[PDB]
Amino acid sequence: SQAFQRQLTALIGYDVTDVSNVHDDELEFTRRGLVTPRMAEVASRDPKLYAMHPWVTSKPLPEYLWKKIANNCIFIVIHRSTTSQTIKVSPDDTPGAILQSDFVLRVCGRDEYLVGETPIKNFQWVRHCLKNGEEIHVVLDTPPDPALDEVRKEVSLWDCDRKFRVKIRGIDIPVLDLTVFVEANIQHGQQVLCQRRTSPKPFTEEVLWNVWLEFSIKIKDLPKGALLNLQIYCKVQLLYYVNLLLIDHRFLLRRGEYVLHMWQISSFNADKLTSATNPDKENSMSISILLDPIALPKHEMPNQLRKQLEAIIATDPLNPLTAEDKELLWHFRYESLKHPKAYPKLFSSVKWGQQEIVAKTYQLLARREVWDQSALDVGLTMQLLDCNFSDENVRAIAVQKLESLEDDDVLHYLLQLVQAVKFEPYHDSALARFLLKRGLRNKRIGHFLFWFLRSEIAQSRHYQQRFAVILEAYLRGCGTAMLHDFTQQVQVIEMLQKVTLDIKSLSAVSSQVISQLKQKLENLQNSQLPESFRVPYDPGLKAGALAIEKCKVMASKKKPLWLEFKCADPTALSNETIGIIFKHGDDLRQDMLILQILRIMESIWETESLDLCLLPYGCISTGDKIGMIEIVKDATTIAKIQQSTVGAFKDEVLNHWLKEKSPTEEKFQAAVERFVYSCAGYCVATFVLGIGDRHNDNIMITETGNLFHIDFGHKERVPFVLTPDFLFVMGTSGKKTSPHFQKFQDICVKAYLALRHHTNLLIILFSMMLMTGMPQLTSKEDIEYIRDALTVGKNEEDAKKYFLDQIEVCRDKGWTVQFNWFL
Ligand SMILES: C[C@H](Nc1ncnc(N)c1C#N)c1nc2ccc(F)cc2n1-c1cccc(S(C)(=O)=O)c1
Repeated sequence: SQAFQRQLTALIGYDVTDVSNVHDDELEFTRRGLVTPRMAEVASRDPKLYAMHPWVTSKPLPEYLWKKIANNCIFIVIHRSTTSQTIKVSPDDTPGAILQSDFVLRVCGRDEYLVGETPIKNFQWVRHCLKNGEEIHVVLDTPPDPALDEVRKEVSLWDCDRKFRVKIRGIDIPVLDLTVFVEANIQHGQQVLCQRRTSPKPFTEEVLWNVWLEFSIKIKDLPKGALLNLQIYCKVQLLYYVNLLLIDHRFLLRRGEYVLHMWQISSFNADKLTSATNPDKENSMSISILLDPIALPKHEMPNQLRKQLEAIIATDPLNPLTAEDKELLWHFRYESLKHPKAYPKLFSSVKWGQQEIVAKTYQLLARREVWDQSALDVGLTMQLLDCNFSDENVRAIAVQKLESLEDDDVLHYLLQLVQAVKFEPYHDSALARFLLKRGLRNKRIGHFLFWFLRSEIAQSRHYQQRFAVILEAYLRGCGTAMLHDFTQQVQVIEMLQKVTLDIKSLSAVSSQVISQLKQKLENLQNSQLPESFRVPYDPGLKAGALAIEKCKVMASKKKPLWLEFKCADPTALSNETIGIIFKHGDDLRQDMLILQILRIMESIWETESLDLCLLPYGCISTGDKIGMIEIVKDATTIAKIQQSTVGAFKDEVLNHWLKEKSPTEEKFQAAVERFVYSCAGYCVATFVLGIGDRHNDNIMITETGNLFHIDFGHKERVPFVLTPDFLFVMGTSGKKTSPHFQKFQDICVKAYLALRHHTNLLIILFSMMLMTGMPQLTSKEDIEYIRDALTVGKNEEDAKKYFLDQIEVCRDKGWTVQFNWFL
């Protein structure tokens, strides 16, 4: 009975049933509350399509992938057992229309199927074969049994004019001179509604006050999701913070005694918002407070002015609203309501500390015919789920829009939707439930949901309880088959993690350890490494037996395991191993975010028939400074190409490294073409994200020319890497204009203005990136970089003049920054 809950725990990596670190029942309330959305989505999903999870897209096929087809014909090799016939098919042919031309077509080597009522041009696997120029090897197979996916069954607030007040009894710490004072903030979003300090006392390991801080706000004017934020300052400096939701999950005003264990500091940072209290009771500072059945209820213009308003609606998400701007938006409430783009600013004009105002806000929300009718803008939808909005109804209108996204687009934004849960005031939310049901409706979304949630639970004390509850809610309806898969995957990576860590210690980069490594690996082949497991970063591929011959450790400072496995699938029509790098040392939650932004940029370019052959490899964080990376085959760093032929830099090297790895001049030109696309993409992307000034041992190239940056987890400068050896391949010497170098420039400018057609989307994604995954780089100035980088305000023409100049700044500096590193 209860051994299943213990199964869920080791799967989750946290004990959801625990109550050692709560001061109310919100987490347990959210467990009981999430049962409905689960049972709905479980009961409504097609068990057969759920079992085969056909990964399909409704987008148009781009112009570049069109001209790779031979007129309404595609070859599709079907396999029986030994023999295999090869059919002509029309892009618009359904999987059924190919079958006649029950059983089901499965892709060879993978747990991936081609089924359902969409044309074969709308399966991603077929767009993957078309992109790389490969042949669609399917295999007539029996459908997988839906039995296998079975699930194991289971006084009014507005009548109170009293000013709100909180008694600060004191703070205690078991171990620490200066003086110290508590600051108590009533908050809503990042907005501070009302502030009150204590008098400064001496900072001993206990400090009492017994003081009532009376706030100017009234109990009736407190809005749901209002945080009492408590902060300890000691010329001042913030040392410890904690929060407490003044209005609870039942809409009740929060009463009584609280001893809250606080978080230390090492600033817009998503950790500063959490309702969680420090679980480390022994080392942590605590504060002691007192609050004293009060429940919350629930319910044309001048020409010049129109222009001023439209000018405000037209500005970027990061452009600050003045009081003048706000008062304008609010007064012309119903004109602002006509423009979906105004909504973020409009709701940033609301005075949330004033009952009557919020009342009118909810009135205005009831008349949102234009919003509901508008075309989904993820950019706009994202802004309403960020840290500037803590109102359920505002945030629910955002989650409304997300409902319309096809599964393929959920996948695109899943990581950042998951991180958006860090900005929710309450454990139960539209957003959490949206993630929950979309995860249970689709095994691919659910797979990655599981890892994304698990990444955070494993290493964020600030949010591991919330995500833990949401994860359990997923696990209790995913199906017995997936529970078994996750259990496998967790077991496998726990083994491999141990091996990785133990081996890191054994050096201060010797090759005598190589045998000690291959020892542990060989001696883990039998117990308890299973004979198959899903690759967590690509749930298509199952991996079976190791290849202990090929497994190595790097001449490095962090000794990552280069591992390779055999594919457990016999129908796999290839000899390629599945490669995985296990690394400790870097925090890969930053690499996940950057890589996901990269895939987002690709799909953007897809809307403008552009392709820049980015290589955003799989990467999954799994624990404290530890995770896996997909191995990109046939690849090497730009530094090693220099260190082999020089040991100290030279221009030529790259080109005859390419040419030597190109078998026929035929292909070699396909490589240098690939290099111009790849190079431009990574220059565009890295300038925008402000991670372009990289040290060439962090940039890689395949044997087919594809360039790609790596290790994103990390004087005079350079906006991106466009070194002479890159230029050499293009065919330009100091100052020239090669046929390819102009094409590079051409692509860069096309791609750069292409990103700018989604400024808002990128701004919001980038802001969220910094706030939820990168604790160090979180200030207005840090965030506003991407405004500058995207040259907000500037016209397309000036923007091209801006980017091309940047290219020149790199040209101007050649090898400087690269060399300057060695010092
Ligand atoms: C730096 C490179 N990174 C990647 N390599 C392949 N695929 C990737 N996705 C990455 C990344 N990121 C790398 N990481 C390694 C970890 C262990 C190991 F034994 C080797 C590793 N390499 C690597 C790969 C090729 C060549 C070299 S080398 C000979 O040191 O220049 C190192």
